[PDB]
Amino acid sequence: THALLIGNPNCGKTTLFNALTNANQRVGNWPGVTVEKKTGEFLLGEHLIEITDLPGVYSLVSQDEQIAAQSVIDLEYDCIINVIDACHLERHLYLTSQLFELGKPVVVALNMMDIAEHRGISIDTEKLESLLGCSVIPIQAHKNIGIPALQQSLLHCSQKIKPLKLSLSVAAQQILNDLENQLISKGYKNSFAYYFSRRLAEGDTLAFTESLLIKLQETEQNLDVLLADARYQKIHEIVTLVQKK
Repeated sequence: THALLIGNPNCGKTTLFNALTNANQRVGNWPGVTVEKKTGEFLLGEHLIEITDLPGVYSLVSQDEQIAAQSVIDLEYDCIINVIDACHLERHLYLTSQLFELGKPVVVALNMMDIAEHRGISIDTEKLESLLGCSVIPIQAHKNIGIPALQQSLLHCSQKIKPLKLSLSVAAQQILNDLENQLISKGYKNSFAYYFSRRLAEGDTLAFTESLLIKLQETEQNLDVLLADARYQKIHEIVTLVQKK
């Protein structure tokens, strides 16, 4: 069973990678580019788990930032391990909310709990999980704390997640729902149409994609700005419920 590992840069993503895969890991190039790909695997009982590390990115919309953007559509994977840094929850969940729009299983690895605590940051894990609708597994990858539970949660990471409920203008919701339907008629599968619409809305470039993009500009609405805000408000609201100081 195949797990992509995703997060923002500098979140201990590599350390978690090392913690999970140990010496059973290797480096090559991503296909036809210079960026190095790291892959590895671990046994979890009789179960094999393969893991592909993605280069960190704030947002799915810069050669590295590009690889991650296309791998979550290009690759065949069964679930995502979204690594979050507890100390920068609000930023790090921007990516998370975007990932939930893939309709693929996600488990959150809530890393740096020790640094979080040292900085007087307290996170209600049960509440974050209740809000986000996926396992949220507190860890300290650098110290191997939490790894076994995150491993355990991998075996039961087969349910897909709901996009977060975002509040957009009626004008704006209208445009995203036209865009989604245009895509379905085109022949796209539902999961992908929902996801690909949001990316377009944000102004993602990655012949048919360039026609739609000018069409979104001609509505003179700045969808990108609007969608970023609605994503931000829901996320700010989740942070204010779960995190103090």
